[PDB]
Amino acid sequence: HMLIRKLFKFENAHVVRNCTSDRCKRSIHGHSYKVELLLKASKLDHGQMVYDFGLLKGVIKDLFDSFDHAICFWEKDDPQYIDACKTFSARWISLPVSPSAEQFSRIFFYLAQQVLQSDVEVYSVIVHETDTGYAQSFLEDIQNEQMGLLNLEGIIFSEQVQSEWADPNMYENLKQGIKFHN
Amino acid sequence: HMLIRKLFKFENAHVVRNCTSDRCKRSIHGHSYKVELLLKASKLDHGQMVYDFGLLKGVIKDLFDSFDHAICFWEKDDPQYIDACKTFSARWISLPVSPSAEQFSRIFFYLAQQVLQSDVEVYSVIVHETDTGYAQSFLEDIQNEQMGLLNLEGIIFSEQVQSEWADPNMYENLKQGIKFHN
Amino acid sequence: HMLIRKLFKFENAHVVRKRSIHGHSYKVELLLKASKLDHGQMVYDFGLLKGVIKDLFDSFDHAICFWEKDDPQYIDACKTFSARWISLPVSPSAEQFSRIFFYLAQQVLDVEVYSVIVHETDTGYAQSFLEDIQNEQMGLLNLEGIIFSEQVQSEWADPNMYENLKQGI
Amino acid sequence: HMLIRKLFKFENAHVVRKRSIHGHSYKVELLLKASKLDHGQMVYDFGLLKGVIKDLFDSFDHAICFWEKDDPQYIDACKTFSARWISLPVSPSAEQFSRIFFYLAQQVLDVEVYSVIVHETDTGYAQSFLEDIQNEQMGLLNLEGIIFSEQVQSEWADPNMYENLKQGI
Amino acid sequence: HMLIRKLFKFENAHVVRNCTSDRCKRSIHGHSYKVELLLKASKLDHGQMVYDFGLLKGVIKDLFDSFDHAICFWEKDDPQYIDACKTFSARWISLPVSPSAEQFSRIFFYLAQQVLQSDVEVYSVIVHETDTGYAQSFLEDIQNEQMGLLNLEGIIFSEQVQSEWADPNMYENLKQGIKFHN
Amino acid sequence: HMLIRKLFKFENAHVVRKRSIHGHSYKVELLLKASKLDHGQMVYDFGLLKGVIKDLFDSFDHAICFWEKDDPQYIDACKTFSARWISLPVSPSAEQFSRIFFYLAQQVLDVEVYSVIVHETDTGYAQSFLEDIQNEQMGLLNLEGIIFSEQVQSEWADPNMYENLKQGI
Amino acid sequence: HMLIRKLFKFENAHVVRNCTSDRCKRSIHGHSYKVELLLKASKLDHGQMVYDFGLLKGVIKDLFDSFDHAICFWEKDDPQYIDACKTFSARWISLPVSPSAEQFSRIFFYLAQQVLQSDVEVYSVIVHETDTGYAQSFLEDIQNEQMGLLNLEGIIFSEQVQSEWADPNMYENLKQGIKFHN
Amino acid sequence: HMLIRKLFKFENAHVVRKRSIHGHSYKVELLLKASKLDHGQMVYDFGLLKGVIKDLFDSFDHAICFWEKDDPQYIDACKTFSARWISLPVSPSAEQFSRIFFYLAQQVLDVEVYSVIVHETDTGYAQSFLEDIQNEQMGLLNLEGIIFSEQVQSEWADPNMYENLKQGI
Ligand SMILES: [Zn+2]
Ligand SMILES: [Zn+2]
Ligand SMILES: [Zn+2]
Ligand SMILES: [Zn+2]
Ligand SMILES: [Zn+2]
Ligand SMILES: [Zn+2]
Ligand SMILES: [Zn+2]
Ligand SMILES: [Zn+2]
Ligand SMILES: [Zn+2]
Ligand SMILES: [Zn+2]
Ligand SMILES: [Zn+2]
Ligand SMILES: [Zn+2]
Ligand SMILES: [Zn+2]
Ligand SMILES: [Zn+2]
Ligand SMILES: [Zn+2]
Ligand SMILES: [Zn+2]
Repeated sequence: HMLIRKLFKFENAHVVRNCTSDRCKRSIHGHSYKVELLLKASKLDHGQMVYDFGLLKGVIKDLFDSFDHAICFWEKDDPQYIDACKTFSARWISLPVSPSAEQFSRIFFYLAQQVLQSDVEVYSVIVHETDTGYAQSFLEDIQNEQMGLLNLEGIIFSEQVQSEWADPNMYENLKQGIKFHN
Repeated sequence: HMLIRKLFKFENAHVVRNCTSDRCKRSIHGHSYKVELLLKASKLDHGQMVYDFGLLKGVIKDLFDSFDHAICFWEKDDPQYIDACKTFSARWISLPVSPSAEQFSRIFFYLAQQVLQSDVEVYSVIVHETDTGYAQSFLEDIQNEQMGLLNLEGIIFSEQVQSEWADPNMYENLKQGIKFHN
Repeated sequence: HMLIRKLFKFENAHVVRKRSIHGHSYKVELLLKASKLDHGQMVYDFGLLKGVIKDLFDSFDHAICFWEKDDPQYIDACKTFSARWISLPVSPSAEQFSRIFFYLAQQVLDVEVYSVIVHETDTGYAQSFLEDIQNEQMGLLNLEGIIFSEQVQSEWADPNMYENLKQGI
Repeated sequence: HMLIRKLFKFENAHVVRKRSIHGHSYKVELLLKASKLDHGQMVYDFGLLKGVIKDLFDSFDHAICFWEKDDPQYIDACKTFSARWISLPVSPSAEQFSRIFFYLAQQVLDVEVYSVIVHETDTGYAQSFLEDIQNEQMGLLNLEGIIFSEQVQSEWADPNMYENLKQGI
Repeated sequence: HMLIRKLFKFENAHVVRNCTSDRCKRSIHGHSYKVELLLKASKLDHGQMVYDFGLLKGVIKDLFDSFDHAICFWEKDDPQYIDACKTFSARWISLPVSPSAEQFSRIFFYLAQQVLQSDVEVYSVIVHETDTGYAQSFLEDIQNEQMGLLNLEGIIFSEQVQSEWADPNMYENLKQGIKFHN
Repeated sequence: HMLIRKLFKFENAHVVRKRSIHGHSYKVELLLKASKLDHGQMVYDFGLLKGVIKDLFDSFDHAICFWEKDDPQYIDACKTFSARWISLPVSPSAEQFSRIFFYLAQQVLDVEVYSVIVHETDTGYAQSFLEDIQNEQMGLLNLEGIIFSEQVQSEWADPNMYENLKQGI
Repeated sequence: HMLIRKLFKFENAHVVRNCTSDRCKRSIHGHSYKVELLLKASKLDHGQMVYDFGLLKGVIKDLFDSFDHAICFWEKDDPQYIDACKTFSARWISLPVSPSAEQFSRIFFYLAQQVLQSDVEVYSVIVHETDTGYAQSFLEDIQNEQMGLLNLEGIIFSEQVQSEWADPNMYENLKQGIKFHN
Repeated sequence: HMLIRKLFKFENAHVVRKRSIHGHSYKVELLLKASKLDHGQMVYDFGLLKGVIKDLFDSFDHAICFWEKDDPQYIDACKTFSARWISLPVSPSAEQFSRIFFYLAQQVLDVEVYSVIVHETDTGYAQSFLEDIQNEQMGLLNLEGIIFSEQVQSEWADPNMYENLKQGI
């Protein structure tokens, strides 16, 4: 259709857990991330325009900034680690997948894809991970269950992450059918 | 065919009007824009060559520089706003669409497409909007009526915008059939 | 003798009395000198002190700017235009932005403001030092002659934080 | 009066007491002055002396950093979190990174350390000089108050090389 | 096949002649040019490897550097201009097309295409013209007679341009069948 | 002690007596010092004063440049070549461009010209200061020894504005 | 599938041998190289995730860093040269092809392709050679016998190159079937 | 007080006594000061004086470099390796490249060499000044202790031009 790119950035720490392999150690990854959101629009109606100081980018930015100065962990990580995570940072995000630049590109696609119910369609997300590389998601990657199924209830944002939202009920509104931009 | 890119830039303020949604506020957007004009040429005859200090780029640059240190508003905006716009800036442009980076890429495509009647064909326009992203138009986007139909009489340039043209009758010449480069 | 640079951007419209209207992307370098590194004057993102400084600096972003001493019936047309406006005690330019941003950051703050660089699109920059702030020939800066709008003040973390700053608190 | 710049990167998490957690890409410029260019003080990649300096500097990479004087039960949560940790004698920031990296490089080394620039993502930098290292107001730096973890020390070419440095050898 | 890009640069002045249109003026264009040579190789034999301090890139560089600190004019320009060109610069190149960034990309393609007789194939040339844009040639553009047919005898290099060649008979060797890299 | 940089580009051909012909993209940094910021000396795009400066600077763009003291029968061949020419009182180079652009901007203008940097393609730059303008060893600069062509003068906003500048007005 | 790029760099010297052509001289090439590894992943399981301070990138980095501050020569070079190579640098690599940016892109593809036996697939390698250009390998280039067949036993790493590996038996493990990440 | 920068690149291998072998892309900034701008000392591309300087600087490109005082039987292996070699009177590094390139450019040349910056890949740079050239502690530089090879000397515009420089001519 018509290609739109929108640029976001965030600063993050996240956990990669290990194998039971004897050489595989657990690691944490604080990096700078850059995010290209790639949209295709068949229609530039006002309700799905994306621009600063408007509502719809306001929600996408608020979800995307949730990962900024937050830590991300897997749901199925060991609960001693997860409890040390929540002590570590009051900004924490619980993910249904192990956090990576790879899965961030799937997660940010899905979050933007869910927000765009309010034509305008998420085409792709590229997440650049510092100077070491990028991951690019497409639509097939989102519905890939071998990659790990993404539902809105599988991403759990912290209270303090919700504390900085413009609307505190933003994410719960999209868990229901509640249509965003009248 | 053969790909030509030509680079333009302009500095602009424009209006995005709001919904009747209770949270949707009106916003103004002063930014730096960069413009990639993408041409395909089957023939490098002199009359549709594009180069500095020649006539045909002279007209495309003059139309493109119309948006520089100008304000852009929608035709169907509220007339108190539109009259405040014309008081605000003697460089003003009235648009048949709400101004955005998205619609600039359609508008600049169409303006360049209309100028190239004087082979050489506008392929695409990319408008980069400061560091926050870009919109890319193709030919399907121009004739999309859901995006908003573009005619030459729907873009109204200010007197003071016309004041800086190399030819004051440039735009009126293209409203008629008047063929540009003999 | 610690040099700290902190980096800001904003996207602004403003006026100069042809009278001319200026929509540009801006970049700010805020240059600080430090000799304590005590926590109350620390500049870092998700704490408090840079939160004041970034709120005052992002106040200029998607707002228009005008002179006080511009003609009144264009000042209404400035603030009919959108509810993000800042009234300025000098005529807004990138030269005057570098003085104003220096003055705002200095009033917030042993961290002192050494210099402010404001880049205006690709056409260059202005760099204020402290001596530029102390000219009445460049236009004297006090706090109350900068007036932010009601909806500029809406976006701030504390909406009262400018009105605090003009008092002791 | 030879200026040498050597360039380093690292990817770090750290803490500041809202208390806030900071994951950033960092860049280091290490600025040296030289007047001998004798081989034992030479800084070059696959030899020895920059091998000490890069090992100490890459120690900060995919590790977390915390204060000594942070609360103990969050310090356990800092080092439950991963086995790459560094205990620091000041509260970690990019300002304090520029002092610490200066101090580590100076202790390694006629090459002396002139300045260290540490860039924190795209939000700017801090630049230490020697006078910044000699403030107790900024937090006094000795070698033993920096504690690297057991697995930070694992990655080094000699794992003993810090414990050598605190002695004469 | 396998994509190879090789980067060249040159500094040039050239003539664009005008119409008999009353507003169309003659112009000269001194610019910095950057050149991407795009090769596809099915075979990395030694004789058509391209690398510094080898023979085959040596010839391609020598032809490409012919345009550096040279002036380019059209063959069919007015002979008073052409004679003023040869007085102006002892480095001059006579071209069978009007010189432009557009035609440079065709000319450099053709020159590299002719040199690669000595598998390895010119895919494309991109000529970037200062900060104002680029032209990209493909193989269809070379054999386009509407763009202007390119033969080796239609490009005439100056004596002083030939003076800087590693081999003075390089270009005459390729006018014959003389195979380059034994 | 306000530093202002304004940025310009131009695309030029010129001559040096092998005699050699030079077609390059150029970038100009114009460095100004300011202590008034009064409106008549203000440098900004769509007003007036930078309109003089950019017209004189864009005069060099898609024009050829030659020495006065070049041989006459190549000077005709210089201005047979195109009607955009500038006669120069020194032999044109990027070194002499930085002096000439300094001199033109100084004659236009409390803003004074501090320095001019002219970058010649990717091969480097020349940076004039005021002391470079005051050498007869570098070639003395007066206004009338720079001669713009008839069609260089055609493109200007006022075509008379150079001939104004040589007088008081 | 899903595109992953991972960035590597190395600093290298290598030999290009000559023809029996009278003008073809032997040359050595010390350069800075930048390496884009392009992966396609159908599955982000832990065992073929690529990330710093994990095992699988650890091996790919260790093989890639083998070329850093090493010299590369052809197996079929003259043995006086090869023996002068091994005297010259205790970090040396013997290659079954003549070393170039072109063949590095094939070699690095193949090495990464062999390491990914432990879904995740090497798509492409781009090797940028200083500021002068790049070579891009795809899968067809690897199995091209006209380009020169790549087997693990044809790349011989020096003892001192092996000395810096995290595992000294890494390369021998992949010569056997020994599966890497349990 | 004219600053001129001219920019050069070269792609080099060299040795340091693990003994380590170094293949890097290099960038050179040559910084000059000027007060005459007379034509015989002019630095510009397709004339003569930069032709000497670029030939001497491109001599380092796709050549190996070694110490004089390296062991002989590795010096044969250095110049068995290719016929582009340069014998150096100091051990080659980017620090010593900045001194050598300074010394070569100074000997060629009122233009004097102010400084030379040599950047070694992405790991940083060394910047020589004149005082660095006048240390015997850094290794004294004379012209004859730099020996270019027979085929390095082959590529030059005059192959004799170094052997001219060591004499008066
Ligand atoms: Zn594992
Ligand atoms: Zn990581
Ligand atoms: Zn709305
Ligand atoms: Zn905006
Ligand atoms: Zn005025
Ligand atoms: Zn403006
Ligand atoms: Zn606090
Ligand atoms: Zn932070
Ligand atoms: Zn014409
Ligand atoms: Zn041009
Ligand atoms: Zn001469
Ligand atoms: Zn030149
Ligand atoms: Zn050969
Ligand atoms: Zn090479
Ligand atoms: Zn040693
Ligand atoms: Zn090295």
